[PDB]
Amino acid sequence: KVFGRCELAAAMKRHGLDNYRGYSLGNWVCAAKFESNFNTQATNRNTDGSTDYGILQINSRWWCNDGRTPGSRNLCNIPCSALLSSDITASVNCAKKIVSDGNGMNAWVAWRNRCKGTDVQAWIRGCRL
Ligand SMILES: [Cl-]
Ligand SMILES: [Cl-]
Ligand SMILES: [Cl-]
Ligand SMILES: [Cl-]
Ligand code: NA
Ligand SMILES: [Ru+3]
Ligand SMILES: [Ru+3]
Repeated sequence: KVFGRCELAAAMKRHGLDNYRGYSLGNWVCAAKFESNFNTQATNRNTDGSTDYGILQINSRWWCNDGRTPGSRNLCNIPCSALLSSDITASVNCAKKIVSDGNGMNAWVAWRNRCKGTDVQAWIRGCRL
């Protein structure tokens, strides 16, 4: 599923991401924009052989099981394919664990490079939230 911007903002809010760990909703929408272009089916291979999955590009090295990332963990206790669903529940629940890990949203390199320190409220501007 390719979400609309405001559609994704509303889903993320309903699932408790608004201000989770202090990160306003615009931060999460901005991260999703640059990680996946709002496409739940996005997958991308990393140089280390792991793969990133879903609207927040969650990495099989630590967070989900894809059966093909040697020596990895599955700290969200989910198959990576569950992160590709039209229903964002699994991605949100796993993102909550990731952002609590110590480095906040810096875990998402694209958030640090493209969202951090910008006017992230623009990503929810106009949305009926
Ligand atoms: Cl915001
Ligand atoms: Cl594996
Ligand atoms: Cl699995
Ligand atoms: Cl933080
Ligand atoms: Na894994
Ligand atoms: Ru839902
Ligand atoms: Ru850690």
